[PDB]
Amino acid sequence: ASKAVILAGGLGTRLSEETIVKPKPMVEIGGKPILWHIMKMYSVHGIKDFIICCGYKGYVIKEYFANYFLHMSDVTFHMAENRMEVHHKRVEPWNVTLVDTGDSSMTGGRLKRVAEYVKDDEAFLFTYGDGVADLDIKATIDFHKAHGKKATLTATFPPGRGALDIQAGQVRSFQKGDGAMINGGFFVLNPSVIDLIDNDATTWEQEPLMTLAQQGELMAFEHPGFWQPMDTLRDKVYLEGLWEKGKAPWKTWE
Amino acid sequence: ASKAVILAGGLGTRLSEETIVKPKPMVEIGGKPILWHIMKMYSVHGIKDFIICCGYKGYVIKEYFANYFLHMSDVTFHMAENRMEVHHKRVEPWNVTLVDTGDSSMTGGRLKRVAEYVKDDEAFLFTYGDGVADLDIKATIDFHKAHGKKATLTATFPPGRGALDIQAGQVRSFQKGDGAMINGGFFVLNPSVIDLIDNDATTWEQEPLMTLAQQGELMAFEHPGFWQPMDTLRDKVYLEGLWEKGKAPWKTWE
Amino acid sequence: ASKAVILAGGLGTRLSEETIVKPKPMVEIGGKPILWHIMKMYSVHGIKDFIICCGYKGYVIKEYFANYFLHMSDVTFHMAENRMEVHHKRVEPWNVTLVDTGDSSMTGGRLKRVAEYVKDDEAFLFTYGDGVADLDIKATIDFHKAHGKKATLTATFPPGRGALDIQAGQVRSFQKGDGAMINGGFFVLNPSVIDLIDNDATTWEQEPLMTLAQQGELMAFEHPGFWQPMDTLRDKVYLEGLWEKGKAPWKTWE
Amino acid sequence: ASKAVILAGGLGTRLSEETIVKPKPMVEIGGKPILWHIMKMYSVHGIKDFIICCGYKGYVIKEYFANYFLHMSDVTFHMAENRMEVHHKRVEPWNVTLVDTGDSSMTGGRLKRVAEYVKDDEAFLFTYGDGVADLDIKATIDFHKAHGKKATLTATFPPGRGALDIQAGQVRSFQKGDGAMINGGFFVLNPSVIDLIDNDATTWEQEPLMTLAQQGELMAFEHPGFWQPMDTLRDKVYLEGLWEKGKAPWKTWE
Amino acid sequence: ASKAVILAGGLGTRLSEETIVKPKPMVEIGGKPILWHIMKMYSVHGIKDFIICCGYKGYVIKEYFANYFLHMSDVTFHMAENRMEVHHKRVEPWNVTLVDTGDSSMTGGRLKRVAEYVKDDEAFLFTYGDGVADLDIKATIDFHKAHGKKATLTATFPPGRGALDIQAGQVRSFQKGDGAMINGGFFVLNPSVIDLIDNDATTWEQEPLMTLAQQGELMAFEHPGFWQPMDTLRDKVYLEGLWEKGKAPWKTWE
Amino acid sequence: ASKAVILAGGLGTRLSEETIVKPKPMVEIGGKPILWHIMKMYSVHGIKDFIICCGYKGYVIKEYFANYFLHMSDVTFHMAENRMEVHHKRVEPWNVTLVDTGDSSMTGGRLKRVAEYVKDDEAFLFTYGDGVADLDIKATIDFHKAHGKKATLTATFPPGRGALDIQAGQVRSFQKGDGAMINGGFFVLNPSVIDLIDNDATTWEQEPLMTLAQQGELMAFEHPGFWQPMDTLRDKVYLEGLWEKGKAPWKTWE
Ligand SMILES: Nc1ccn([C@@H]2O[C@H](COP(=O)(O)OP(=O)(O)OP(=O)(O)O)[C@@H](O)[C@H]2O)c(=O)n1
Ligand SMILES: Nc1ccn([C@@H]2O[C@H](COP(=O)(O)OP(=O)(O)OP(=O)(O)O)[C@@H](O)[C@H]2O)c(=O)n1
Ligand SMILES: Nc1ccn([C@@H]2O[C@H](COP(=O)(O)OP(=O)(O)OP(=O)(O)O)[C@@H](O)[C@H]2O)c(=O)n1
Ligand SMILES: Nc1ccn([C@@H]2O[C@H](COP(=O)(O)OP(=O)(O)OP(=O)(O)O)[C@@H](O)[C@H]2O)c(=O)n1
Ligand SMILES: Nc1ccn([C@@H]2O[C@H](COP(=O)(O)OP(=O)(O)OP(=O)(O)O)[C@@H](O)[C@H]2O)c(=O)n1
Ligand SMILES: Nc1ccn([C@@H]2O[C@H](COP(=O)(O)OP(=O)(O)OP(=O)(O)O)[C@@H](O)[C@H]2O)c(=O)n1
Ligand SMILES: [Mg+2]
Ligand SMILES: [Mg+2]
Ligand SMILES: [Mg+2]
Ligand SMILES: [Mg+2]
Ligand SMILES: [Mg+2]
Ligand SMILES: [Mg+2]
Ligand SMILES: [Mg+2]
Ligand SMILES: [Mg+2]
Ligand SMILES: [Mg+2]
Ligand SMILES: [Mg+2]
Ligand SMILES: [Mg+2]
Ligand SMILES: [Mg+2]
Ligand code: NI
Ligand code: NI
Ligand code: NI
Ligand code: NI
Ligand code: NI
Ligand code: NI
Repeated sequence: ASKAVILAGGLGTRLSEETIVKPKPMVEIGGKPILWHIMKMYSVHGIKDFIICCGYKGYVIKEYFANYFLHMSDVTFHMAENRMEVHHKRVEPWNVTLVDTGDSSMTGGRLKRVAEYVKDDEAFLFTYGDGVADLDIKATIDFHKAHGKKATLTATFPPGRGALDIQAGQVRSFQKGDGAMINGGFFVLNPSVIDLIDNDATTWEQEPLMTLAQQGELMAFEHPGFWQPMDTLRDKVYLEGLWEKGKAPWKTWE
Repeated sequence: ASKAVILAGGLGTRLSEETIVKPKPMVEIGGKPILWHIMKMYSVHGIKDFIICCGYKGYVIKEYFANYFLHMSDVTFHMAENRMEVHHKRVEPWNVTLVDTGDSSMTGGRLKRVAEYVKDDEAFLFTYGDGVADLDIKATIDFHKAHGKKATLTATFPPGRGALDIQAGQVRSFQKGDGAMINGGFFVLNPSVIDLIDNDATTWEQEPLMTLAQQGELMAFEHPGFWQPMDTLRDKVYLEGLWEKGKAPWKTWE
Repeated sequence: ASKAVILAGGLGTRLSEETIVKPKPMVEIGGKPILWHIMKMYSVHGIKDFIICCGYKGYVIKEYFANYFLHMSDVTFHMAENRMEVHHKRVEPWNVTLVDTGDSSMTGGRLKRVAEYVKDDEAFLFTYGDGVADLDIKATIDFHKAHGKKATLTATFPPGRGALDIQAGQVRSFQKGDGAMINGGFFVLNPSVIDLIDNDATTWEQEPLMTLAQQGELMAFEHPGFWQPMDTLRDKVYLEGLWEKGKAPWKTWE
Repeated sequence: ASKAVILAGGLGTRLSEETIVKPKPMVEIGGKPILWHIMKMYSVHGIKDFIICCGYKGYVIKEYFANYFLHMSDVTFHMAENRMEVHHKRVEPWNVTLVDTGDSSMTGGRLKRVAEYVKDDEAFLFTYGDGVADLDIKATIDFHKAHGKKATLTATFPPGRGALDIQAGQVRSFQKGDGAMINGGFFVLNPSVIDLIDNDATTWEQEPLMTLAQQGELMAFEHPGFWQPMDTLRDKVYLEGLWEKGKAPWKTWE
Repeated sequence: ASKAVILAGGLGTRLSEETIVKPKPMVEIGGKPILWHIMKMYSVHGIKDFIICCGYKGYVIKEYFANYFLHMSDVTFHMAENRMEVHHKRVEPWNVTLVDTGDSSMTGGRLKRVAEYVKDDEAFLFTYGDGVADLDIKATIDFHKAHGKKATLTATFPPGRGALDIQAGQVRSFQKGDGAMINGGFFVLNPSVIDLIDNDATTWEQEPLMTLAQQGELMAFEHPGFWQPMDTLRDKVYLEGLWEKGKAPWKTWE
Repeated sequence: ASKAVILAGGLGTRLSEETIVKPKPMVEIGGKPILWHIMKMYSVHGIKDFIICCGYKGYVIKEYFANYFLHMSDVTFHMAENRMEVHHKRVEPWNVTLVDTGDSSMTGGRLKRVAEYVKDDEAFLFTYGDGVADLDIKATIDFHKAHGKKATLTATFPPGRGALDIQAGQVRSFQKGDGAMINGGFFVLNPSVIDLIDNDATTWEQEPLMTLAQQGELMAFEHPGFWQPMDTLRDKVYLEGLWEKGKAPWKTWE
């Protein structure tokens, strides 16, 4: 397991403020697209080979990687001599495959698209281009191993927009408790699982996932820590804010 | 206890699509402002005396009640004789006090504004102009009674945008469980509680509420049923959809 | 035949610039809602009894008629004595029934709604709240009479956004010619036709109309003259422009 | 001199944020339309008779005055008995004439419209529905008297978005100085001046005013104090802010 | 005749939803800018030399062609070695000249701009960057030949937003008939025609075209088939829809 | 003195119409970003070395310089041979350093960022990426020299949205007069001045500048001529208009 599949084909409707100009994962935190953070999460854990399921506004990502250095460092232009000098040429020990998974495909359909990429894989990683966390991807991987089932997902606690501490009908305090976790993406999967995807129209979180669960083939890796998606403006700002203040839990690297 | 205090002073930022023209509670479900539904929830339970904390775009509510019949029935105009004939003149055994609680006041500040209205009250009811439920307001009231503490709130389950069934690290199914409830408004309160509100700038959900909890003065009425707020467009549509289909749980009346 | 049924329940999507605040027919030309013009077209022809199928933003119309005089004349307020003095109290020998035909109903469904209003009618008139013309409604009526069939529609020439004069493959000039007319609304109808409407979901221009045609029950009254709808901004402006310049063909009255 | 003519027919383009729903002068400060403040400025000085040149979105003003009390006080509805009880019925010793000065008229054209209203007047007052000040309207009036010329305007200092203190090429400090005033509206005028307005298309600030100046018929009343217009959002907020903080210089009354 | 001149300088006002970020012809169908489709229509017919009259947002097109391969295929980045590997490098046997025809120029003015490009041409092709069709460009060309006149245009049937079948005042059915065609662009022209263009301000569809017609120099090539422009959102969606479903008549190639 | 520091990190709030897609200085006049004009102003005066304080949407500038030639000339693509041929390869004898001065930094903070760039400088130039003028930068430079103080700023006359000619209370005419100038940017400065900037949060126009003035270290270079910023749409259009008409005072070059 060394490859990570990342969804980046959505419309970003709930974040049009930005998405009208680019694909929601191309949206930044700390001047860096969220996708990059996520990929930084992987790398930190050994995953340096990615596949990106592009769709709505893909060229944006294409261009991103196509001019990464620029995107990444200061620069000087010696125009008189038509010369470009990037101050910092930082290298990423990555491999990036950008795939047009279709304009109208769903999560399943898209994933199903990039099979060949991970077919012979012992296993591969799959997640959303909208969530960051201080997740221990490795750990997840070994867990998916330990258990041997086709799929592993990361269960997380959600962010709450009025969670309580109630004991004996008495509110003890204003703070999820126990059977209160959700699917935060970060899947560990079996190529074999693609068989579940019927077509482009497939919403991975429907049959595929449901069936797997029903199939006793669905495991949940519990993450108590930091996890946060970005679906709205407030989502951004918050993350933006965390980052400014040197408080980006998800920031597991140098 | 016979009076209900309803907040209607917010900006409705997350629903500007509608709020640019009116106050978020003036937004409708089934052609009726959500406030009306809520008031319909009360009435159904015996509360026919209300106080409305107006603020952002208050005149809208003013006008609403000022021309209710019209708002409510078909009508014929015999213009030649400058005559207006409302088909249906439906009467509400209500009493409505619309109060300008200030343009910049918070939840606490606003409530604090309308004290005089409920000062001599054994107790009064307080909620948000954004949530509907099949709530048994009466029951809550007797519970607040039974317990005698200054405040009662309704604990509810939230609506989830990926809740799981996990047993022994195995995802059993995709569905809150136990210590998974939230504050859904619908408060039963002690006039005495206003003492907690410092000023217009008070966010009721801060000191007042927190202190009450900390004070061992905060009770929680558990509601397992139907509860839904409206903060966004999707929120509306859903509620709109429920309503069309003759599926408005909150609809506890004729 | 003395009653006119006018649709006013649409969303006005293509004219949101205005429709976000009111129902598209409440949009004005010469400071007067387009509906009014249309009703002015009828009156001019003897129709002074109307039924309005309200839906999206109906209260706007309600209010319109409810405060017509105001809407229509200058005014003085002697506030010190809380007195309102409308300069001009112009009377319309009309009768206006405003009916909530539902938020989600279609053209058929809506019409079907207001049956009772025109059931015993020899015949009634039906049109859209979006089109004006120098139409000779009377003439249409007698024609619908002459022919005796259940329905009459007004065939018109459309407005063109690059119509040519081509003879022997040669463009003679830049100017519809012959089998080039459209349905411009302005229907003359048989109560009996409602039987064709299946439900609220009915789009009158589908089965009802089609079936009538197919049924050899559909007649077309040909209008060569002035006809113009308002679906967009440009539509408005144009009409606005026509009006300024004392050039509103549709203006068939004093 | 006892009548004041106030322009309220503009499009409010630079404040669409609000103007899409109402005429810019109907925009509020302290929950009160700016027009009201202005009229409050007059009253404070003895002017209790006004004429309002309506145009873009006039009905809004119509309605405003038509339901002033409501607009102005809290209220209770005894719906069961279809009764409305306004807490505070505050009376204004005013007289208000709302005049449709046309949708497309300019400043001159509009004013020219309401002649009859001030023809026999010794003199009348004329200003914009966008500016507030601690202006001493009386003083202006006596000045216009003292001088006897046809027109008086109020010269004011503008609000600056980087004004300096420069002496001998040295910036002494960051703060208008001397021949640095502008026209802030608040005109004192001679009915006779209308003769200058050619038509609806007249922009008062063009021939009329220019000619008057050129004619040696234009006087300037100098106001050093507080003066502020509202053309943008920031304009509002500022004024809003001033008001909150009990800092509304223009507030010359009880 | 081997060169095609394509207009791409408009503002795209009626499609701002997209045009705010790019020039309307850069808008896509099937992930490909509409311009590309059009050019694909030409190529299919032998035209592989184009001139593009850029204006509003030209750089977008510049960039498009500048990174076509990328725009066109999947890709892999071996960042560690700063390497870019486009999966598919598809070659177009084209030649593309992108010309800034000015920000404010009209159709005539723009065309007039690119004379030199087609001066010595026997003849050249000229059309809009907004329309697709299953047009037989060749055929048109030979027709323009056959006839020898300076200009040929393609006459087409328009798309109708309520076209009827009326015989003897009876609506036979709901479906243009005969002298019902329009100018759908796709012009075949004589360099000589540029002489008609007076300046940048020229709207080709005014004097130039009119004069040609009047001059007995204007021929019309009749196209009964598929023709569709894109001026609005709905226009897109439709085309988008056609394309999905493997139904893009205009798609005359591999 | 040979280096110019130009701010380009703002949000461009008052010009979102354009700024939603790019940084306000990337906005064009005559198809060229305003920054370019400004840099053209410098060059004209001998300044061909620049530093750009990027922030909000910096990549836009990066890309601008990265593909300048393209941005600047017509071009031909010989796609069949994947060849790009820029018609005009115009060289600028410049040097351009693009620096990410931070997303949230202020004017001071940003400048403070690029110290190293001008530390050993006798002196350097500093201005805004929003203003053009027919300024004699050289002259300013020699003046800053002549005087020897740490800072020089350009005092200018502002553009007025109703400036008068008042003598003896009489308005002579409608036209700033004397102690009526403002800070128009175009600073000449002493590296030493950076010591005044406390951090990224510094608004240069606060302590730094104020202190300098207070310090008797602030000189003002008086510019009577043409000066114009671009903060709004109207600002653009005007400048756009000036440019069309061959009337761009600021245009001091070939
Ligand atoms: N058809 C779809 C739907 C989603 N995604 C991806 O799945 C992730 C999560 O989607 P989510 O943010 O919840 O929805 P969006 O499509 O991104 O936008 P919206 O706010 O409209 O739901 C994102 O990386 C999105 O790009 C995708 O590639 N294809
Ligand atoms: N200062 C405030 C804040 C809120 N409310 C009321 O409190 C309820 C819940 O507020 P909520 O919907 O969560 O926030 P809003 O202010 O309504 O709008 P936004 O989306 O911007 O949060 C609503 O009845 C709102 O009118 C209020 O009267 N005054
Ligand atoms: N469900 C519907 C659809 C239309 N209409 C009415 O039918 C007429 C013509 O509709 P049209 O203007 O073509 O569509 P709209 O609904 O008005 O708006 P849109 O631009 O989104 O098509 C209008 O009087 C509209 O109010 C209606 O009452 N109910
Ligand atoms: N044709 C016009 C123009 C202006 N006014 C009035 O003149 C005043 C000042 O106009 P101003 O605010 O400067 O312009 P607006 O028309 O209001 O809007 P915009 O921002 O588009 O300039 C306002 O009371 C406006 O209502 C008017 O009645 N008729
Ligand atoms: N001054 C103009 C006008 C139009 N066109 C081009 O002519 C074609 C047809 O124009 P049309 O779509 O009808 O108008 P647009 O300018 O594109 O936009 P709008 O909706 O505002 O009319 C398009 O390729 C447009 O780019 C152009 O180059 N220059
Ligand atoms: N934090 C800031 C503020 C301003 N600037 C730059 O300072 C100049 C002048 O700023 P101004 O136009 O007045 O404000 P903006 O930030 O550009 O936008 P807004 O309209 O929101 O004020 C511009 O070159 C802007 O890019 C900057 O780099 N950083
Ligand atoms: Mg989604
Ligand atoms: Mg998401
Ligand atoms: Mg809130
Ligand atoms: Mg809420
Ligand atoms: Mg419709
Ligand atoms: Mg229509
Ligand atoms: Mg104006
Ligand atoms: Mg103004
Ligand atoms: Mg056009
Ligand atoms: Mg077009
Ligand atoms: Mg700024
Ligand atoms: Mg500025
Ligand atoms: Ni270098
Ligand atoms: Ni009656
Ligand atoms: Ni009177
Ligand atoms: Ni009472
Ligand atoms: Ni490779
Ligand atoms: Ni070449």
